[PDB]
This record gives sequence, structure tokens and C-alpha cells, in this order.
Amino acid sequence: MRPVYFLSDFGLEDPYVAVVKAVLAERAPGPAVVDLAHALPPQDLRRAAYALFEALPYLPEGAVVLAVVARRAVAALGRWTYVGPDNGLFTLAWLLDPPRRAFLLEGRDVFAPAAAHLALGLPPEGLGPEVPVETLARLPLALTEGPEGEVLTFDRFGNAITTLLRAPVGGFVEVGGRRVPVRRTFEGAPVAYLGSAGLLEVAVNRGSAREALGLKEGMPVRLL
Amino acid sequence: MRPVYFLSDFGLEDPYVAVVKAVLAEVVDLAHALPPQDLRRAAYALFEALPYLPEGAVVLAVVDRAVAALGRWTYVGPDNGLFTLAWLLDPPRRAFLLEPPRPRPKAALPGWAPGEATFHGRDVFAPAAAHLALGLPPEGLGPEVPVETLARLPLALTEGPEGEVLTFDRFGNAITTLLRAPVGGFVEVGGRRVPVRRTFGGAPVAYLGSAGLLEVAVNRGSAREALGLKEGMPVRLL
Amino acid sequence: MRPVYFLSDFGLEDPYVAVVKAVLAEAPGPAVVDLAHALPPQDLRRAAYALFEALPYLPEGAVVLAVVDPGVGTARRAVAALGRWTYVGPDNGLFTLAWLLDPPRRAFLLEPPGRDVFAPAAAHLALGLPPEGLGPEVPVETLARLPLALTEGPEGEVLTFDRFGNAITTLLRAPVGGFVEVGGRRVPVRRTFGEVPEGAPVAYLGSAGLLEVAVNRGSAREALGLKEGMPVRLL
Repeated sequence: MRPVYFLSDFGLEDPYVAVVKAVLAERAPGPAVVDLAHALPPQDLRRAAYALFEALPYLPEGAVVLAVVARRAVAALGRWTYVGPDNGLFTLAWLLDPPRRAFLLEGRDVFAPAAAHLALGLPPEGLGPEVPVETLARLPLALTEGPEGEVLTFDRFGNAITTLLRAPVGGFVEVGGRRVPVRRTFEGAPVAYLGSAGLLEVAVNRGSAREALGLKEGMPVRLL
Repeated sequence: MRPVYFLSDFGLEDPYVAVVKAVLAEVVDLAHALPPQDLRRAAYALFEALPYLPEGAVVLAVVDRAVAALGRWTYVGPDNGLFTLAWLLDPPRRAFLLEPPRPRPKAALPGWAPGEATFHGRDVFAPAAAHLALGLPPEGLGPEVPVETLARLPLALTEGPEGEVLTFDRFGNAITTLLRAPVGGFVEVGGRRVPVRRTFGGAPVAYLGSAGLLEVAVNRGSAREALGLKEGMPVRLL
Repeated sequence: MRPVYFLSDFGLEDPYVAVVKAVLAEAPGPAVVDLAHALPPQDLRRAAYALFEALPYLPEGAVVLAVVDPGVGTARRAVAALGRWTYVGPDNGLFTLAWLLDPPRRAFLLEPPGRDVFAPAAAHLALGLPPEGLGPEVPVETLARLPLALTEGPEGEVLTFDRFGNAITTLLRAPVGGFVEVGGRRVPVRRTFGEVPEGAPVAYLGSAGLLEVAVNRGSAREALGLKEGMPVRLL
């Protein structure tokens, strides 16, 4: 058996989360279901894709990453197993774990059954037709070592998360027309550092970089 | 035991939901980030999930007389009509006034005591739900009262053609009381004529929703905002 | 095995919250209950109170994991404290009010293998493993405390606010029929906030045993321009 990590964008405002749990319990009672049903932000694919990118490494290999959110539904197999919409949500996750195989799942009710099936270890070919992994939809996002990148999204504190994979110590980064020093240790001035997800982040000591620097999603970020 | 499904308007900023869960453990969440005091929104949420829940489950819902009503499913919450729609799917046979023993705080400063009647979810509903979840008799909760005395909101689902806006979802979609959405037809609400459709592909559209009620949405938008809709607004099938 | 109650100001949508839950679920594992994650960013007083509100009702021995760390990227200890309940979080005074109810018997410095030390520590304690394995033991008196004190009065202060704007004070008493002064104005103390006209100021003993100030059907915080730290006094 393999555990099911249930991710969704309910924000504790949609009772459907309980229906999904009921379906998983009825079709595959054995497998554990880790409730992360409110971990994804709704109507913000870039931020949702980033959230998965940061969390994925902490999930046990082989776990069924279930994302309940017109777009076809798919299952993808890599180090981890994925079940969700083929709308680019898993774009960043797949950079860490390029899927080896993918399958078409033949509304919102399509996901749980597929996840249960895979959780029980039943053959994927049973979910539906196999499709080439190259046909899996991807957001036009790229994580680079620089020097040019962009503001991917922001966190609740206003810190800006970028697409840059390197934060040269003693170096400087340009964003919002401001030149920010790259350090580690953090005064309402900005600072850049390699964040928890391995991506360069920009923060304002005790403040909001987003608001203080008037930053916007999609803005350019340049390592100097 | 019987599982406990929990719904409230407690929000995500306070530890109220957790405290109720703690008392219960002395639990599956339905929803907690619902608009405060919004009974219609809460009534619909229960309606939406009830049919998929295990028979005999205890539905604890706190959104504002404290009662417990028994049907195929068990209900615990305020007698303010919150359970109106759920009861259309499962009309209670018996109801009881809740007078369970108040939970005892484990830590307490000298002569310290919490305010009286300041957190019913914790001191009245939670102990009642635990009692029922354990399988203990309902009469052990308090005096029995006639189900006919239970409160209900003035919500009527209907084939139409006249209905009303029941509530809105988190995206601003309007949920109506209409049970049918004629193919190729039109629905009038807020002075606008909205086309009814099955497949989609800033524009408003009507369709039969996941709970069997006609809904009005705006592609990548808020029907509530964009169309200036409000609860109670009449909806008419043209 | 003990349950884990998790509090923070990151917001439910922050992946850090998912990571912690994944680390804690890394069968059998502890039940994980969220206290709250949408607390106002960096608001230690509000968080401290939330812990105070919930503590008396949590299972004895529960692990309280609270991560409100405004001291991000600064010198501050990460610690675990053991009492009737167990605490894991930054040594920034966040647990001040909880410790008034439950004075820690032991404290440990969480050594790194940095908030990435919190989840692992919580899991270690939830499983009932030796606290010695977390890092070096330290004196409990050295634990940081916020400059807060719950008092009998008559002088107190506005501690924090709830979502509706009700002001939570540090006063442990709310004598009905009496009066409390806040901002120079006399506010009546009643059994409940409804015993006054809509829009009128009123004081009462809250759900956590502290005197609260509200505006019936309104927001005391906004309507009265209240601020944390503001002097309050029983008349």
C-alpha cells in the first residue's frame, strides 16, 4: 500500500473535501490519507505549482500526490505518483521528478477513484489509455541559475519568491528597480537569500517586500 | 463509534475549531471558513455534503436554543434553521434540548473561570456531539422536544419557473433554489437574461450545479460582483 | 504517542504548513490538529493569547507546536519546553501565557542537523522519545517571556484583539455592574455583550477568563480606536 497525500484548494470553504475523504475511505480503506486539502491557493496556478515544488521533497517516495481542483484528468508516474488536472499544476514538481509514464483518467469526482486505485497498488493501465509524458501540459515557467529570472509569486509576509536557483553570497540582485544585497542573516531594508525551496527570495527586514518595493508577480529579477 | 462531521463559521484566525476537536477527543471537517452568521451559506454546505456521509454520522454545525435532532443522520447545533436543507433530505424524528455537563479546563489560575455562555461550541455542542458519537442515548442530553417546534428558514426548492438566489459560493457563483435548468433556455436574475448551458467554452452562464440546483457563474469572475447579485433576489426561468 | 496541535502565522496555503504535516506523518503517527495558521503576521501577543485560550482543553501531554517567528533570520533560540503539556517553538515569548498556566519543568535547545528544526522536534516528542535527543538541556528560567502579566487589577492593558475587533485585556476580573476605564472613557461591565444597545461599548468576562471590551454588533478596536498595550483600569 502507498499513502495518499490529498492536496486541494478548498480553503476550508468547500465541504467537498469530506466527500473526497469518504470516497477514498470506501474504495481504499487501507491506505493512509494525509489531509493537505487546503494547502493550494485557488485561482493562482503559479503559486499552487510553487507550493507543490516546496512540499514534494518531504513526501515519501511512491506516495500518491492527489490534487483535486475544460481540462483532461491524468495520472503520472515518477519517483512519486500524481493524480490531478492536466493544467500545469504539477509543472514545477515534474522538474524535480520528470514523469516516466502518464495515463488519461476516463468532473471533480474522477480524481479520488484513481488515487485509491493507485494507492492499493493496482496496475495504472487500468486507469485508462497511456499517453506520452511529453503531452502533459506545462506552465511556461522555468527555474534557472540566472542571471535573469522573474518574481514567481509571494508569500503571506510579502516576501517575493523568484525563479532563480542561485543566490551568490556577497552578490546583488535587481528587482523593482532596487538593488538588493544577497545575504543569509537579516531595519526596513530589503535582502535576498536562497529560500526554503531552493529558490532565491526577496524580503524586507520586518516588513513586506511586495508592498515596500511595490513588487508585482511576473516582474524581472536580475543577478548582478 | 460514529464519525463526527464538523462545520462552523469560526474562521481560520482563532483556535476555536481546534478547541472543539480537543473536547471531542476528551472528526472530519466540512467547512470552517464560512462567512460569519451566514446561515443560508451554511445550510447549503450541509445540503451539499450530507448524502455522501456515512449513515448515523453526527453532524456538528455551529453557526449563529441548542438542540440535537435525530434522523438517518444525527444533527447537533443551534435551533435557528441552519439544518433546514439537510432536513429536506432527512427529516428528524426526534429532537432534544442540550444540557450536557460543561467540559472541565485542565489548567486554571487561582480562582480563574471562563465566562458563562461565551463559547457554546466548546461548552454545549462539543460535549453533546461526543456523547452521541460514543453511542450514548439522546435522552441523556436533555429534555426531549417536539420536532415540529424546530426552526426552519423560508427556503423552498422548486422546479420553478420562479425561484430565488439562495446563497453564493467562494467564487461568487450564485446558488439558486431552482431544481431545473432547461437546455438552451434563459434564466432572468438581477434584470439580466442569462443563457443556460451544459458545457463551457467575464460572461455569465447558468447551469445545473453539483448539488442539483441551478447556478449562475461568470467565467473567471464573480457573478456576485460582476452582476451585483444578492441573496433573496428572484430568479425566473424564461 | 501524543497528539500534535499546530499554530502559526504562515497561512494555510503556505507550503511550510504542508511540509510540517508531511514531516509529522513520516504509521503509527500522531494526530495533527491545526490550532490556527491565519494569525496576523508576526503578532506574538495574538498568538500567545490563542495558545492561552486553547491550552486548558488540550489532552494532557499534547505537543504544542507554535511557529510565529518574526525573528526570521535573526539570532534567537529554537526550543522545546516540557510541563503538563509540551511546547516546541521559537524562544521569543510566544508561549508566555501558556507558561503562566503551565510553568515549564525542563527546556531544551533545538540543535540544527532555522525553522526546519521545529517539525522534527515535534515528531520526536509526539513519539515519546527522550527529550535529551533534541539537543542540550537549558535552564527554564532563561526562556524568553513577553512583557505581559495577567492581573487582578485594577490596572491592566489591552492584550490583543479577535477577528471582530473585541479587545482582549490582561484583567482576570470583570465585576458585573462595575465599570472599566479605557482611553479615558467609562465602559460598563455586564454579564454579556448583548446587555447593551447596538453600537454601545460593553465589558464582560470572555471565554478565556479575561475581561474583554466590545461594541455590541460592532468593532471596539475600530470604533474606539483601541491599540495593543493601551492602559485599562477597573473603577
